[PDB]
Amino acid sequence: SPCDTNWRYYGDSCYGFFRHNLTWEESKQYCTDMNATLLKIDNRNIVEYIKARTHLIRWVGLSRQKSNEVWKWEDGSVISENMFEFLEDGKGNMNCAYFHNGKMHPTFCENKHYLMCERKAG
Repeated sequence: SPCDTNWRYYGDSCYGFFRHNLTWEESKQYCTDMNATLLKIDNRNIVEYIKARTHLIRWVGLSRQKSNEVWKWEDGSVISENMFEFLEDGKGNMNCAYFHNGKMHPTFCENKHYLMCERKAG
């Protein structure tokens, strides 16, 4: 495969799963330290791939800059309309999302969870 050891190739991306129990911001930093980014999930096929590759709660790259604002990926794009089916209930001041077993869940950014990162395949 085109991805380094501890990374997995799917579509056009390399995905890494890291059992570091960190806040969302700490997880962002962890990915940055590996020249990577928190995951973007932009279709059902990637939802299915990720849940087939991990069954622990892990942060993804979906967040809002402030309470009650729109949900965006790290690349600054708002979550696609098709992807709302995969975003579960939350409160207005839950501003970061994790992924677990096929669903994204809003929660408090200061909570600790494992993470995953993404790099473009080359």
